[PDB]
Amino acid sequence: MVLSEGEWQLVLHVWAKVEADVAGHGQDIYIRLFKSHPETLEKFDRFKHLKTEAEMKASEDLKKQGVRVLTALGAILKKKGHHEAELKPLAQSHATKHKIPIKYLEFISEAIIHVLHSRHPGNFGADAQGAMNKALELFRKDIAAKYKELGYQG
Ligand code: HEM
Ligand SMILES: [O-]
Repeated sequence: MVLSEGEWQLVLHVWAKVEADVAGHGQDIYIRLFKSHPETLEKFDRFKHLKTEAEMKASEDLKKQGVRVLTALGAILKKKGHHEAELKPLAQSHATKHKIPIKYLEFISEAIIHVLHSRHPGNFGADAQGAMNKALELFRKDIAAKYKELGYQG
C-alpha cells in the first residue's frame, strides 16, 4: 500500500520524538515485545537468558541492540517507501541467520505502536497511528517479498 506525503509526515513527526532518546524508546519496545510475546526472546542467543523486566532494563547489550533496531527502522521510514537498498541486508540477516517469521515482525510492530501510543499522545493520535501502521505494513509487505526471494517462507 502506498502512503501519501501527509501520512509520511505523521510518521516522521513522531519519529522525531523517538529520536530525543532512541535508547530509552528501544528499551521500552523490547520490554513490551518480550512481555507480550515471550517466544520472541528465544530468537536472541545473547539475550534469551534475561528473566525479568529489571534485567532487560539493566542490559547494556540489549539497550545497544534497541538503538540498532530503531535507527535501522528510522532510516527505512525516512526513505518514505523507497527503501529497497535498506531492506536487502536486513531481510538477508533476518531470513537466513536469525530466522524471524513475519508474525514476529508483526509482534514488534505492535510493540512499537504500543510504546508510541503511551509515550507520545501529542504526536500519536488516531490518524498518526494509522499512518504508522500503514508504514509498518508496507515495511512488512516488502520484507516478506524479499524473504521469499531469499528462500524463506517467513
Ligand atoms: C522493525 C523490525 C526490525 C528491525 C529494523 C531489526 C533490525 C536489526 C538490526 C539492524 C540488527 C543488527 C544487524 C543484523 O543482524 O541485521 C538486528 C539483529 C537481530 N535481530 Fe532484528 N530487527 C527487527 C526485528 C526483529 C525481530 C522481531 C526479531 C526477533 C523476534 C529480531 C531478531 C534479531 C536478532 C536475534 C538479531 C541479532 C542480535 C544480536 O546482535 O545479538 N529482529 N536486527
Ligand atoms: O532486532
